[PDB]
Amino acid sequence: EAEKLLEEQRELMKQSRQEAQALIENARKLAEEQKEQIVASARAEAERVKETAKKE
Repeated sequence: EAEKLLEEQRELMKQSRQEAQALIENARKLAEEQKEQIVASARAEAERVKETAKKE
């Protein structure tokens, strides 16, 4: 029984490791998207400021 538990634990550990690598990869992707959005938002603000200055 102990030996079986060990095999399952090893398999479980492998699955967990795969998920973690996958989780990290997903986070990297999500983080890139947030940065892109913030950058886009910043660009928009700059554009608005420029337009405002011209109008003034």
